[PDB]
Amino acid sequence: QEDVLAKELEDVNKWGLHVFRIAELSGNRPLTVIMHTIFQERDLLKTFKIPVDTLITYLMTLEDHYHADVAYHNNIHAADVVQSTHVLLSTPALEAVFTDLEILAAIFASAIHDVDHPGVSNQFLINTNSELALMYNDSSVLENHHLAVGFKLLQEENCDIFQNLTKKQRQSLRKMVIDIVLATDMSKHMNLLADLKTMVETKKVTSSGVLLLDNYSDRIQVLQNMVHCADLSNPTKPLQLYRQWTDRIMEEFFRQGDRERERGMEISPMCDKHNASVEKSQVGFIDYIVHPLWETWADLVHPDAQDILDTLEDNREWYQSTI
Amino acid sequence: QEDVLAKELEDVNKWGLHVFRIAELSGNRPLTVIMHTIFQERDLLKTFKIPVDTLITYLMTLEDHYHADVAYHNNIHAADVVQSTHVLLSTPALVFTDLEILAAIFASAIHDVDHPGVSNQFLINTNSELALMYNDSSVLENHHLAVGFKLLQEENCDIFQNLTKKQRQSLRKMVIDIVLATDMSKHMNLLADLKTMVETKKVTLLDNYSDRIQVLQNMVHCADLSNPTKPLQLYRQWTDRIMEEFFRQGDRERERGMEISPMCDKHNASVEKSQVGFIDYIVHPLWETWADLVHPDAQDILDTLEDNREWYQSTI
Ligand SMILES: CC(C)=CCc1c(O)ccc(-c2coc3cc(O)cc(O)c3c2=O)c1O
Ligand SMILES: CC(C)=CCc1c(O)ccc(-c2coc3cc(O)cc(O)c3c2=O)c1O
Ligand SMILES: [Mg+2]
Ligand SMILES: [Mg+2]
Ligand SMILES: [Zn+2]
Ligand SMILES: [Zn+2]
Repeated sequence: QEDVLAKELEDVNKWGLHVFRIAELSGNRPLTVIMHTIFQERDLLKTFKIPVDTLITYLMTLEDHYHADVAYHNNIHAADVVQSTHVLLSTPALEAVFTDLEILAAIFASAIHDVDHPGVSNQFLINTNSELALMYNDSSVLENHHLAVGFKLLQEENCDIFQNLTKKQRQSLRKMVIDIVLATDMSKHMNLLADLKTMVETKKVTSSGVLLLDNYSDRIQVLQNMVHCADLSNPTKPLQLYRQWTDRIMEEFFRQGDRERERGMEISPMCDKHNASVEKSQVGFIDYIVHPLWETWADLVHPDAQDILDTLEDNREWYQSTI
Repeated sequence: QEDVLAKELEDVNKWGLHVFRIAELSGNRPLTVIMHTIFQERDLLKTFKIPVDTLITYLMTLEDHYHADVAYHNNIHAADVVQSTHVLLSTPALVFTDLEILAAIFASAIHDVDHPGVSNQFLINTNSELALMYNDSSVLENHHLAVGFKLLQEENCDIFQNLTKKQRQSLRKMVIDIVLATDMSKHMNLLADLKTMVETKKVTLLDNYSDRIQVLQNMVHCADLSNPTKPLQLYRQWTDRIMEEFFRQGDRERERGMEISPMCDKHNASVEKSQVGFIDYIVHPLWETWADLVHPDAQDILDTLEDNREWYQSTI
């Protein structure tokens, strides 16, 4: 079983990794084994003098703080977003663009970006007067919480994977991670996409053909959109993965809708199991959210993402054909 | 003693209220007695159907969560910002609904609650629990909001129990928008927007919520930075208090080997030069813009600010 797991982890650089199989083969430790594999692939333990036992202890603790009883926003989603960000970071149009610290920030942000997610939306937490929404003044409630947990767990015994970074490196990494995870708030999607469109329309490339990013605002904006694309990448994956992600998010959404209905609240979009069209919802999700984002990402890195975009468009056509 | 306190509160509508005397005469309850007076002066208990006992219970609880061992950011500052906002809201030239007035006054009352007497940058650079919770972003102001709202859930403390569901949602949003705007790192952006509004000012007039909340943000920020515009005897007491708080923070930064924050190094301080710099660079640019917005209602306030700057300069 460990032999089979190792073989599957050889696909870590590939879009369409069998992430559900890795979750089973690893004993429900996909985030740990995929993060460890990616850290070895990018030589990050050596570069940042991360002790391997510290990395594993932190990863196992972080993975524990994802909820195993939440169908979608769990450790498998986290591992998937990590691995997708890892592939997006390797795209030819970004070669040598980001520093090792920025690469570390983007992967770490992906790993923590949904930790301790309760399986209900920001708006649900706000409208139910939740302790989380009270703590965070109704503002990026979940995302502030994911950050606070992800950073707090570094203080647990033998968990500070950043123990050998300089103070300035720790300070910079912390700021970048915060900027990245806060941008995964779905209420920010339209503004993030608008700014990404502006960057594509005005983009510049070096003599070597890679994206020219010469200030923090532009660099962090690319990393924000990269992780947001990774978070919204399920419809760009091979259909058998996409359908499993859709089954999971619909379970989570329907359970939220059941709580909304019981409370006499308006039921959130896609959360009403008695008035649901999952197929129509997917076509609309792709048409209005996912394809506008991924088409713009594909333009930024053209032609690197053409196959991802082709898969997204095929999946849209497939779902449309079931209507 | 309880008879002198009543006469002091008769000037609740005046710039330069004797808030330190009121703090003393009320047994260190200036926030509770001044908020009550202002709510009674504005028949807010009747307009929003607030039980008097519920108001007093909340107010005492809120006042209790200001720290008595913090020389500046305590319940006297809270009472003073409340009362200053109350006066600025009565500016003839101002147009806000009664829910907007309520949000501005409530926001003023809670805007520094549970302040530990150190700055956001201090909390960030020391890896505090507060900065860990709030991801280094408006750390104090997010905390003040969360405490102020949480206290409404204590027994007999929900002063908004008789607002409609929509009113509570609207009030909550405005209070958050206002208190977050009191973060001093946002001063330049806030002032830039106040200037833009002044250049486009229409009067008989703020038609969109964006403009109105910006005025309320700048109004409470003005009230928060109103000490140098008060009568000199008041301003000097506020200066003595914040210098004590700053110097205690700078002692902690020195001991930790951190860079000492501006005005916090007691061994290289010039309180007087700091006051002229504070007025020239922060307070007077802000108040000159506010006075342009409300022309000419703020003339006496700006006059006092300019007199106080002249006096501090003469002490150098
Ligand atoms: C308001 C609105 C229309 C949507 C905003 C919104 C959220 O706030 C949160 C999560 C999603 C989402 C995420 O991952 C999916 C994966 C699938 O495989 C299928 C899916 O449908 C989805 C989703 O919907 C979402 O779309
Ligand atoms: C420079 C800047 C943009 C912000 C720095 C900054 C803070 O962060 C926080 C509080 C103050 C401040 C407040 O109330 C005062 C009252 C006085 O009577 C005398 C005073 O000196 C001050 C102050 O200094 C401040 O200036
Ligand atoms: Mg999320
Ligand atoms: Mg404050
Ligand atoms: Zn996510
Ligand atoms: Zn204040």
